[PDB]
Amino acid sequence: DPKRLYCKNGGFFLRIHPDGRVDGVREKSDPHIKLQLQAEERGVVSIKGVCANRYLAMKEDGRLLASKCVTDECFFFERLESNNYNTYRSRKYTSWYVALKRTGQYKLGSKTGPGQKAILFLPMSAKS
Repeated sequence: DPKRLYCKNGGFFLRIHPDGRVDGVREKSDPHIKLQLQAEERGVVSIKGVCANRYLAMKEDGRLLASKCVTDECFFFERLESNNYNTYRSRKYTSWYVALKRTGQYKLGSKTGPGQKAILFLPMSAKS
């Protein structure tokens, strides 16, 4: 059920703090990297931090944060690209993707686009 989102750009797992803060971590042991990907509509998902009990949201300024409740900003188009990596594109801000920098900090949505390694993720099983 619970997955971990491994980013190709540095090998960071997307982390959601109980705080609402979003970042990346390389440690498989981190309790805040276990995510629940729920289908809404065919090919649309919401991303929940199991432990944080919050939903990933993208703001109109490209910020990444985690919300206590589900809003129009918590829906993403989940796509299996040619390379077998998944991309998560904001349903509201249709040009922006969830992305992580090779630093472990998230990348502003407004700076993302196709061809970038930052937007590539590999959903893995949460069995460390």
